[PDB]
Amino acid sequence: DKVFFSRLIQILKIMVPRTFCKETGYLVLIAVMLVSRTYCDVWMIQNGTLIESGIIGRSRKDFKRYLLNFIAAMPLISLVNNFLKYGLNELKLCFRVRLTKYLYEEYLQAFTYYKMGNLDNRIANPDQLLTQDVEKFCNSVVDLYSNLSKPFLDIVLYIFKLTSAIGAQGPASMMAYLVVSGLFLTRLRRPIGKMTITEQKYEGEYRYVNSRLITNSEEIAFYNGNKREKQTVHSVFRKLVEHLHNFILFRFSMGFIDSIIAKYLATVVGYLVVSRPFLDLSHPRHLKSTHSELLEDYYQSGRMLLRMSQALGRIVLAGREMTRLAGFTARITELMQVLKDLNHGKYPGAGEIIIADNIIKFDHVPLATPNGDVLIRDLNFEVRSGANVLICGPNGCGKSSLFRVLGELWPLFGGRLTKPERGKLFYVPQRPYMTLGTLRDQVIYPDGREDQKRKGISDLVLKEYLDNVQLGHILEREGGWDSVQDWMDVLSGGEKQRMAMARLFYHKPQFAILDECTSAVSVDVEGYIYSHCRKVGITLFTVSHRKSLWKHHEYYLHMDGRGNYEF
Amino acid sequence: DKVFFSRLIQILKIMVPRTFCKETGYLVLIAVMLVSRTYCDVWMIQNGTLIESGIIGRSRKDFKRYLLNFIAAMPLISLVNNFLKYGLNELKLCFRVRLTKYLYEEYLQAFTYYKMGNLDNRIANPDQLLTQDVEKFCNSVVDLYSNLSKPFLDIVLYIFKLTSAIGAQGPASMMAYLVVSGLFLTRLRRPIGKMTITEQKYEGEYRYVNSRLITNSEEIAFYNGNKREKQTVHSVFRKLVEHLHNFILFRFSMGFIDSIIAKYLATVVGYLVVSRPFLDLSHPRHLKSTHSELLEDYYQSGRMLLRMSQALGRIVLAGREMTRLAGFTARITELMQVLKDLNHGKYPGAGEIIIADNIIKFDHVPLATPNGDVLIRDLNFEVRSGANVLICGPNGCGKSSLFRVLGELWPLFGGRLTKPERGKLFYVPQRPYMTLGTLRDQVIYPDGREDQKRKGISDLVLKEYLDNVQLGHILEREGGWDSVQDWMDVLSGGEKQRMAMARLFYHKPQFAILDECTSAVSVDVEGYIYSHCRKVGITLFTVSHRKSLWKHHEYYLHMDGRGNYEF
Ligand SMILES: CC(C)CCC[C@@H](C)CCC[C@@H](C)CCC[C@@H](C)CC(=O)SCCNC(=O)CCNC(=O)[C@H](O)C(C)(C)COP(=O)(O)OP(=O)(O)OC[C@H]1O[C@@H](n2cnc3c(N)ncnc32)[C@@H](O)[C@H]1OP(=O)(O)O
Ligand SMILES: CC(C)CCC[C@@H](C)CCC[C@@H](C)CCC[C@@H](C)CC(=O)SCCNC(=O)CCNC(=O)[C@H](O)C(C)(C)COP(=O)(O)OP(=O)(O)OC[C@H]1O[C@@H](n2cnc3c(N)ncnc32)[C@@H](O)[C@H]1OP(=O)(O)O
Repeated sequence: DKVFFSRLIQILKIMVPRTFCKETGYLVLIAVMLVSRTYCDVWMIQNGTLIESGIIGRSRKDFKRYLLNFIAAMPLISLVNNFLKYGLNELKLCFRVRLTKYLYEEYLQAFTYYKMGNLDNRIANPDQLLTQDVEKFCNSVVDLYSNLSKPFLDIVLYIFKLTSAIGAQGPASMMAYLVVSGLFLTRLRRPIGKMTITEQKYEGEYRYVNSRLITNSEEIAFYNGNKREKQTVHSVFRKLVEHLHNFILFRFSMGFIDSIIAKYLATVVGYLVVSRPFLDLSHPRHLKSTHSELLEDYYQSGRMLLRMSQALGRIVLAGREMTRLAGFTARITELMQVLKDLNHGKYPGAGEIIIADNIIKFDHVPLATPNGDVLIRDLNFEVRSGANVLICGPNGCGKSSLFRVLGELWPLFGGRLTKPERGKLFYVPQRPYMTLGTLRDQVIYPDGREDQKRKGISDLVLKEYLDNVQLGHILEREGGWDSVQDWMDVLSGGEKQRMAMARLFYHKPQFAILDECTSAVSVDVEGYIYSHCRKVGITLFTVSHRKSLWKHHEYYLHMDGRGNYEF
Repeated sequence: DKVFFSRLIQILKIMVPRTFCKETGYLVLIAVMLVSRTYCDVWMIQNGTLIESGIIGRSRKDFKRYLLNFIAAMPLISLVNNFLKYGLNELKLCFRVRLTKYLYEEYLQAFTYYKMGNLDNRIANPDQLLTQDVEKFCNSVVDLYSNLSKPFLDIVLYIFKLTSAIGAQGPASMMAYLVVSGLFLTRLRRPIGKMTITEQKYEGEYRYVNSRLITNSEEIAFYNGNKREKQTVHSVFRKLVEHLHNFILFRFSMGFIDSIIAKYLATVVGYLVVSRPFLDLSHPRHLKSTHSELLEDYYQSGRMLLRMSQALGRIVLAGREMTRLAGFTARITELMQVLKDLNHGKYPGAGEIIIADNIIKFDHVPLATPNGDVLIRDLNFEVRSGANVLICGPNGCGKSSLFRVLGELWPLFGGRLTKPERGKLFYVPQRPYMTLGTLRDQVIYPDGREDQKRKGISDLVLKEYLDNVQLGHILEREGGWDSVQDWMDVLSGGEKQRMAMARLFYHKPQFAILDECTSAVSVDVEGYIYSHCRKVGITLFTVSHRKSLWKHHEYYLHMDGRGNYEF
């Protein structure tokens, strides 16, 4: 994985912006507590064998002297190991916040929550990539920082310490054995992941014959069915997935061999290397004039060799985890590339859109879907603020395609388009959109709260806007202007359309779409809404099947879904 | 959980039927290798400290004497340790097979795969209750057998051995400290699972505001959208789920306290109790007149106290796992009771069904849906073998209720019914049912090839049956009478209906239902099928919307869907 490091650097520069920040501060703090954690671990090794030497030296003075050193130093030892884990966890959180604040300026920039989900197919689940995969990526880049550099400082320190303690060949025949036996064991157990997938395949298709029996049992039951679908499930279970007995038999024999040359013969090698200074009376540098320092020197060397040996089991596992980290940075870099692709207008684009006021002419503009299939050839019409348009047709596949192009939600396949910008086009579907929040932020949704007051507005004006739609009892009944509850369930039917009309009245757009929305609204207040929009100047694009709504539309556009149209 | 043991006993008698079987044999073998594993663990404790005493006694004779004992005994130690794991795994598999061969005799008895699915509501997913929860239950009843009795034999053995080695108060002040400090730690860390759910709630609703943004982005993008839905997700993240920082701060302080009184102060207590025979120079029974055998006695007592202390951490965890085992035996006993309930008929039954030949009369019998509704007040008609019946109506909700009652798939809501038993009623839906297996078994499905010969039939006759349906080229195209690949994909169209008609011809039932099946079959083939059925005498209950198919039905039944019928 050569490009994995190159891709990981780009993400790292996002999560470590400058050289003076808390993330840089935590990185130094963890590195300081990684070094000081190894010293505390060695100090326990040296002090621990001095409590034990004083116990069996039968001196109460030596036992008290070295037990009190342990008691005095354990508040500091516990501080080091536990403030290192605090620094790791805080770095995981700081990394996640740094990435999220970068993956959400690109995501929610112009229309990218929409284009990346319902206009391209690069990412199947956008949501799972911005909340779930971001958390696991950050939890693995500092996990690899710790799990790789923690059992590496002591590897260097124990090799440096076991040398000049059991000789240079001491922690080298242990390295040779742990590596040679590790490679041989891994090669020997090759058919473990080979028959793990076979078990998973047999498990996966044992649930299939069960699910196929249930979601299809209607026909199996009329004619008897059982005793034939019973032997189908039985054969998949009794015959197919009972290699577990062959899998269990292999794991027993493999376990019998890997528990000898990696668990008991590894210690036999450990005894041999450590015992060289002791079973050699002509050893000048080390023990030659020692009486009970032989005891402390052995268990210091014996405990160091055990920690040096078991640090490889954690540096090997850390390298294995790097493959998972390589998988995560692939999806993050894929998501980052996709977000940067759509932010420039990529996923088409030949046509030009020029922002104009009260001009919506579609002069020589096709109606191609984002794939490219043109369904309307020669759209050419203009309407002005003051004349309504009724859209007619059997709603096949083109009714909900002119609006998407109109709102710039879909690409323009050539031609010149004039229309107001995003803030003036309004679309009201059959079920209106209710916002997660209070009752006040359902009338003023696309506007915020702080910038709502600067428009010279008041809650009384919000009430009278909401009163014009024949809805004044909900405000008092629900709990007030700041009552927070789910408005998709606590509201059902006409009141949603009434609140949508109230929002439209409050915002006062230039053009509005009423696609099969006014279906549970009284006809008198419907005419009132039409008159209000006409007198204030809210042009409406009415889509309806009711024949009585044909008196407030100066123009009329019809789509057949076959290729032609009349205006 | 008093009844949990009572329920677990009933399941155990299923998986341990008699006192002479493999499960009894494995249970004794595991118990034998559980006792002999503790002896091998103690023998390593005693032998291990004799290699170390020989090393630092600087005698090569003692090092070789006790290293060769370790080398000679390590094939047997590994054999004992890995034959226990083999016995556990084999018991897990033998338990799963014993339960499955009991949960599938009750499941596939008469219509219970069908009744439990869409006639009861006790189990929502019966599929993941006979393959997935059965495996995890058996994997936990013997995991509890090992994980509870393994760190209990050594608990008794180490207490018996540490006593008379460091005195009776030795492994009692350690029991007192571990139990008392364990309770204090658990009580102190009460607000860990209390704020774990708060994090999960905040995590779960951070994914909600993301998913609600995606599955609803169509209307959001038509407004300006962002800067209002951007601050909704931001507030759920930046404000709400940063209790992690308060969760991280608590875990640092809580960890700082539990790493002192349970990790470093536990050893300080361990030093104090073990050291009593040594610093007491007047200890008469123990090492009063000994050489430096205090070395071997200390580390034998020191290693035993560490294994005795750490055997409690596994007996505590074993008890915690019992709660999960209590959950599993609830679903297994719930499934077992539902299986036994339906085998007699429960979920109704007022009417009586008496088997007969060629008569399907419905004198004074309603067609009630097995819920609290009735769609036909009283059906009353009879047909004779040889007279086809056409069923009319726009198949709303009553057409697919006469057939279910006819096949005994639904209960009889009073009245007297005469009809042939399960093997003679036939129902062919719009898409026929194809069976996992060869091409031969798609013609003879509810029969087996083993019982296919007892009818005096041959593959030539099967081909002849396949010839009458105007479909004979598929046999030699797919690979013969043994082509295995699934037939819901290779066949797409009228071939499935042709094979269903071939199966109908082969089985020669008394009555058959042709509910909207013949929709991709040429009219000549329809006439041939009807003529062949009339000649042989297979009465047909035809459901069709074609007016031309009205000349070969002596009778005619009409379900208007209002509550009455026309026969
Ligand atoms: C500073 C400079 C001067 C020099 C700097 C140079 C440095 C940086 C070099 C850096 C090298 C690294 C970076 C290179 C890595 C490349 C490699 C990763 C790639 C592969 O392709 S490689 C694939 C498999 N590679 C394995 O590496 C798995 C095996 N990894 C294991 O870690 C063990 O195999 C296991 C833990 C499973 C062993 O089993 P454990 O029992 O679990 O550990 P152990 O058996 O090895 O112990 C050892 C022994 O110490 C002795 N000992 C203990 N206590 C004693 C006592 N009281 N008295 C006397 N002796 C004692 C024994 O008695 C015995 O102790 P026990 O542990 O058995 O009790
Ligand atoms: C046979 C008859 C005569 C009598 C039969 C009677 C029997 C059956 C009675 C049966 C009792 C049972 C059934 C009742 C259970 C009821 C209970 C479950 C209900 C609760 O409501 S209870 C809720 C929490 N209950 C805990 O129980 C958690 C804490 N459970 C732990 O298990 C550990 O706490 C942990 C694993 C965290 C170990 O803690 P750790 O600190 O991580 O290890 P450790 O330190 O404790 O080991 C101990 C020390 O031995 C000394 N020792 C070691 N090496 C030495 C050396 N070389 N020299 C000298 N001394 C040494 C130390 O120095 C040191 O070990 P080292 O740290 O030195 O290595």
